[PDB]
Amino acid sequence: KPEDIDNNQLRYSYDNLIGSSQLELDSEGQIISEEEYYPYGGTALWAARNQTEASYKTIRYSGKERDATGLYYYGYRYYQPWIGRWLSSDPA
Repeated sequence: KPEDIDNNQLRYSYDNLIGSSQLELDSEGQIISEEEYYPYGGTALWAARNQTEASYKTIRYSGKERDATGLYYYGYRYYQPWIGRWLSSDPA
């Protein structure tokens, strides 16, 4: 467990129109992190009250998790936010 993070902490997520976790509030409604994105998925803004606490935000843009490779997982394909294109073709 981290040193300055209470156990079984609560992270409330408040999202945009497409479902991107812009903010994060504490159990007492305190600002935890702030984030805005480039329209095509890129990350244009990233801020938080502490570094270690911020590194646990897995879901960010469109309700998807950014992996350590920088790609976004969607279930059926992976999305490259920089060039604004999918990693592969449509299975359907």
